[PDB]
Amino acid sequence: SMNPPPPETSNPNKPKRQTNQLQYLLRVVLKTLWKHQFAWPFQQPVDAVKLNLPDYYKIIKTPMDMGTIKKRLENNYYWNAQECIQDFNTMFTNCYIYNKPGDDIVLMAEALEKLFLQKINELPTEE
Ligand SMILES: CCn1c2c(c(=O)[nH]c1=O)[C@H]1C(=C(C)N2)C(=O)OCc2ccccc2OCCCOc2ccccc21
Repeated sequence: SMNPPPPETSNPNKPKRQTNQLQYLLRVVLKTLWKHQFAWPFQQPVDAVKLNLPDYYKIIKTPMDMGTIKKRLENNYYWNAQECIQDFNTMFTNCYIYNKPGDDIVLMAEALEKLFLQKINELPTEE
């Protein structure tokens, strides 16, 4: 298949913690983006077969998507908020690497990223 195995959403050897910040990342940040009208291209791994993107995984070697992030949060996979924030940033960075400025998918990502950053601005201090 053109598609690689998707990123793991569990791993018994991965170290993990729960924190108030990770809780906010699920309850606020992920939920807000997940329900947005532009979420759908980002709700699951990029499917190069369905989407006719035979070059996608020649270019994008660190794939990430919000379906994976959602499951990682639900599974308490992360050690800290930074790991989760990094996954969101990988997703956006991949979109801007693969697609051209001004493309519809880029306009969608930019709207989601603006909202992401508005929610991150209110991330509680860890306690
Ligand atoms: C986030 C991953 N992604 C992605 C896309 C893309 O172009 N670049 C990406 O990085 C595709 C895409 C997804 C899910 N995802 C998608 O549903 O296409 C549909 C499609 C399937 C079969 C043939 C041609 C098709 O559409 C032609 C228009 C150009 O495609 C667009 C346009 C707007 C939004 C998304 C996309």
